[PDB]
Amino acid sequence: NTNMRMITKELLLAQCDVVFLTLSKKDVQKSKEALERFDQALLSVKQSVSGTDASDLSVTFYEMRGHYYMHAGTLLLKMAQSCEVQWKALIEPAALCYLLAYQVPKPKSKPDNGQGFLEELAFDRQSKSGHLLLTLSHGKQNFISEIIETFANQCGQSILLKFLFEDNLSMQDSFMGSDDISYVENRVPDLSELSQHDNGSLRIHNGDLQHLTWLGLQWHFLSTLPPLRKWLKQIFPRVPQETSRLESNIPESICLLDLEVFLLAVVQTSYLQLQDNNTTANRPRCLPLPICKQLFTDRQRSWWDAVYSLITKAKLRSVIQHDLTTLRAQEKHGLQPAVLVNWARGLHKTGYSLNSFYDQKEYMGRCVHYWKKLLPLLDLVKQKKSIPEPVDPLFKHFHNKDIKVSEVKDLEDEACIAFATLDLVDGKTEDAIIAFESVKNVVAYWNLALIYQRKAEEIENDCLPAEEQEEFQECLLKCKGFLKMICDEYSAYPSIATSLPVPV
Repeated sequence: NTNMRMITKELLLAQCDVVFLTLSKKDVQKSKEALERFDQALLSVKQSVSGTDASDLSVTFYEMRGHYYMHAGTLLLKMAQSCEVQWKALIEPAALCYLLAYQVPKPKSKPDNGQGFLEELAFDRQSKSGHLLLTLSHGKQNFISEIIETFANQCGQSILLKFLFEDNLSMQDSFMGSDDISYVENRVPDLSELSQHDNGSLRIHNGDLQHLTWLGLQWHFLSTLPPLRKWLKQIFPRVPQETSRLESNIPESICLLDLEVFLLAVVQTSYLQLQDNNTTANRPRCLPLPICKQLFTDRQRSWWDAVYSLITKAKLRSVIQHDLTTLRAQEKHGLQPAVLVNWARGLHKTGYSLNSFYDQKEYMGRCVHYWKKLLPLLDLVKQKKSIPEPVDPLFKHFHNKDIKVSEVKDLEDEACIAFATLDLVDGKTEDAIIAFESVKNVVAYWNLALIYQRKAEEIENDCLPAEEQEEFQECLLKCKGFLKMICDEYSAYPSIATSLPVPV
C-alpha cells in the first residue's frame, strides 16, 4: 500500500540516475522518459496522499522533491552539453532547479524506517546542489535576479517544464504546476555548512576516486584548499599520521600524509589537464558528477585501487612501491619542481594553522623534507636539462612545471624560513633566530618580533626596541600594501605599536 508508494519513488530515482549517467542517454528519449515517469509519480503521490506530519510519506515526498529538482538541473545541463556545450539559456532554469532542492530543509524525525537513508540522501543532495550553485553563480547578485525572474506563477514553471518534457505533458495537469515555489528566498550556502555536507556525502561514496577528485576540484575552484585530512580520516580511520623514516620505500608503511600528497597532486594535474582541454577556446567548470567524464588518468587509478585493496583488506605491489618511491622524493623520481613546491606549501599551511604541538611538528617535518629534496634538483637549473622523462611516470606536465631561473631565489628563501620555523617549534629558540636573521622578507620580521615578545614577556626592557624597529620595518613594508603575512598587519601592527608606546 503506502509502503510501495514509498519504495517506488526511491527505485525510480535510482533508475533516473542510472539511465542518466552510465546508460549515457544523450539527452534524448532515454533519460527524459525516466524523468517523465518520475514527475508523474510525484504529482500522483502529492495530490492524493497529502501526508501530514505523522506519516513518513510526507518526509520521503519532500526529499524526493528536492532530488527531482536536482535531477531536472542535471538533465538541463546534459541537454546543453550534448547539443553544443552548456549554453547561456540552460544554466539559470538549471540554477533555479538546484536552488529549490537545497532550500527544502534536511528531514529529521529524531524519535525502524532507517532515517539514516533520508539523512545521507539529504547530505548528498545539499552538498551537490550547493557546490553546483556556487560554481554556477560565481558572480554575486546572480541568485537574487534568478529568484525574482525564472520563477513566477505559471510562466516560470512553463519555461522550466517545456524543456524537460517537450509537449508530452500538460501544464495544469500531471506536472510541476501543482507545486508552489514562491516560498523560496535568497540564501547562498555557507562555507562551513558545505564542508560538513561534504563530510556527510562521503558516507555513500567511500573511497571513490572520481568523487574525491571532483570534490577536490570544486573546492579548488573556490580558491580555498580543501579539508583533506577530515575526509581521509573518515575514509581510512586508522592509518598512521606519519612514518618513522622517509628514506625507506616499503609498501606496508603507508602514512596518511602520503595519501594527502597523492590527492593534492591528482587534483592539480586534472585541473591543469581540463584547463588545456579547449576550455579557453562551457559555463560549469566541473560538470556535475554523473555527466562528466574521467578526471584522473589510468595510472593514478591503478595505484589508488592498489592502495585501497591494501588498506581495506600473492599481492603484486610493484605499483605501490614504484609510486611510493615517486611520492617520498626518493632514489629516482620523474616529478619536476611544480609538484614538490605545491606539496610543501600545502603541508606548511595545514600544519601551521593547527595548534597541537605533535601535529605542527609533523607538518613542518614533511614540509622541510620536501624543500630539502627540492634543494639539489633546483640547483640543476644552469642552462641544463631538469630530468629526462621520455616516459610519463605519474605526473608529468610542461610549459607549467618548468621553474624559470629567476624564481629560484624566492624558493630558496621560503625553504630557509621553513627550516627556521621547524627548529623554532622544537625548542632551539636561539638558532631559530640565527636562521631567521638571513632572509629579509616580511615573514622573517614578523616571526622575529613574535619570538622577541614571547621570550621577553617580563625579562628585559632594551629587548623591546628590537620589536620596535622590526615593526617599524613592517610598517614601511605595509606602506607598499604587502599582505604576505599570515595575519594582516591591521591586527599585529596596532597591537605592537601600542605595546611599544605603553613600554615607552
